[PDB]
Amino acid sequence: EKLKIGVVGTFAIGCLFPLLSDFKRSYPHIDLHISTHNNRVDPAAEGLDYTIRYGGGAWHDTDAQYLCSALMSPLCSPTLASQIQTPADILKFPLLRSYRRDEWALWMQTVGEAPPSPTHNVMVFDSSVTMLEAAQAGMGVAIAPVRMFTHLLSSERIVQPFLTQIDLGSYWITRLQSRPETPAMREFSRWLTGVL
Amino acid sequence: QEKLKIGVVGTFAIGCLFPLLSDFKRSYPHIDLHISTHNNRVDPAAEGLDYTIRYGGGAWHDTDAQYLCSALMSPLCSPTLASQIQTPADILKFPLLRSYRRDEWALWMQTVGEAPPSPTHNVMVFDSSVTMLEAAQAGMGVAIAPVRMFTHLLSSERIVQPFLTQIDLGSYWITRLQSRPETPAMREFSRWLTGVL
Repeated sequence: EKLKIGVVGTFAIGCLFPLLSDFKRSYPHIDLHISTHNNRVDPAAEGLDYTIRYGGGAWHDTDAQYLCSALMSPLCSPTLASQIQTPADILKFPLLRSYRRDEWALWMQTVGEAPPSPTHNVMVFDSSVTMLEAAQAGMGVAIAPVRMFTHLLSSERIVQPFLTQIDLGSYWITRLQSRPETPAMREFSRWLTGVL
Repeated sequence: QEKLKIGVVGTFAIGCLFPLLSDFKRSYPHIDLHISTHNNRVDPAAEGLDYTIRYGGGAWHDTDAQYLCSALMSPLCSPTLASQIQTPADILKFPLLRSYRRDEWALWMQTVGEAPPSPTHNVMVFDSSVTMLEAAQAGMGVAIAPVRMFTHLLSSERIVQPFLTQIDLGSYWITRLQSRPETPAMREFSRWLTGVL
């Protein structure tokens, strides 16, 4: 039984991979082919059964099932965190963002500050995993889904300076419309939505 | 005042470029550098990039590619799996982590004089060596990746290189579309970078 799943790398690392030994013992008859992507994925061209991705749940020709929330907050190194006492202090440093719209402007507005200047030093990332590597090394303040990075928080490599969160999308497991479903697919789906 | 947009494959960004970035900013305060990362599949024309830093053989369609540095690849794994690996064949006690590119474990095993891995061997595919190496730190399997790009993980002992044997399946290049003008800010950057490397 062959199940091929493309997984946004953040989710693979922060959520799924720790859980795959559970899906091993509980369904030892399914041969899981896992590939990662940077949330830009052509499931048809890649021959994926399922796709795990980040966003709002509205993809053309695609049936999406919600998996879990992806609430974002500033994350930074302990070195930078020690110089950050209020949200405006974040603007002492470069901002790290994704290719998606509005992340820093929405977060700043949400906690009652003005958006950053349009010419603030920013670096754009295709993957939150790379973003948080940059942040660990002090390249700037990241904004990403806190729940995918608890291994850095608990190990103290990253700090979350503020409680406020924003919600610019969630994690979805999705299937192309024209894509036949299967029993291994249902069993994974069921198992994963289950644990979350 | 002079603007420069560069897209960088993530591995290179983390393992090489970003640690040097402060030096470029100091030295060339008059250049406004806009950095983005990619996972080595990138459309420079669509993203409006001046330069693309990427991994490969140096020959992309209608592209001028300058050599940056070598990217010799060797198995990398957590300290825990390393403790169970004394010979290359021990690697196959564990799942293999690979990229979308062809033949990395086939070539490396050939090179150390071992048989190819089973075609049914447990393998996970990664779009990024950064993501690959996160997975290896967590013991998902054994990575193979450009060793010189993970000096931070090696020296901090989060990752181990059990064997010195290393293979060339491409290098890092800084590339420019032939149709893209080269500006003064571009010349200064690629000269600064090829220099520091």
